[PDB]
Amino acid sequence: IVGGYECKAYSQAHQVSLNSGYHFCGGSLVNENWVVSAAHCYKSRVEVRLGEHNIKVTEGSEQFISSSRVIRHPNYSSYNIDNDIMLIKLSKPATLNTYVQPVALPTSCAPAGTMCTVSGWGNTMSSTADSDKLQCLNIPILSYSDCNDSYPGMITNAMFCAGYLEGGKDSCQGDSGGPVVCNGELQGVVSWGYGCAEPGNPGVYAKVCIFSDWLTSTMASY
Ligand SMILES: [Ca+2]
Repeated sequence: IVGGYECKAYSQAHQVSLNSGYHFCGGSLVNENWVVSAAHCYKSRVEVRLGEHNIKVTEGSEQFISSSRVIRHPNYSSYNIDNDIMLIKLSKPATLNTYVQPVALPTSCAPAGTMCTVSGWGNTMSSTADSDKLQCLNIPILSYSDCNDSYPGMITNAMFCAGYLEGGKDSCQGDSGGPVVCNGELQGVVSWGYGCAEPGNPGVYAKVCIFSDWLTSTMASY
């Protein structure tokens, strides 16, 4: 997260860290057994770390759970980073408490101009912002017109742009797979962008509201 602020600890209780000996991507707890992330973050096995604030300090709030299953969207395309969404089944259910709470799936697609929250432990590009401490950022959803104007012909139905065309504030590498929360629902998944916080290159996010049938179907009947 570039140009952000340190989240109030545990204010994003759904936020998880994907760990393979080190933090490499974010994700969102959706219920006790499943985590939503980005398909481009795929690894056959990962450790999910819940209840984190400072990922390099033991706080007493953490839960470290290994994955039992990692499911990439069936139409994920790495060429164009289309359908950049994945499901992670926890080997054991998470414990819901004051530190760990699921985030709701969206019951509608949020329109352009909606202010959202993005968070993560990715690069901050700043000497005073510690990427070790969960970072928060307020970002508005951009129109499809602005999004495609910025990345001509690269924006599919499965994506939406959010951020600032002026640059300066953005999600970045290491934030990938993390949440975009709007009005208390999970609207997006950190997915891609050209650089981080560069003028004219806003962040691109997987559009969660078009995947609700696949998500619930996968979580329920398997
Ligand atoms: Ca910690």
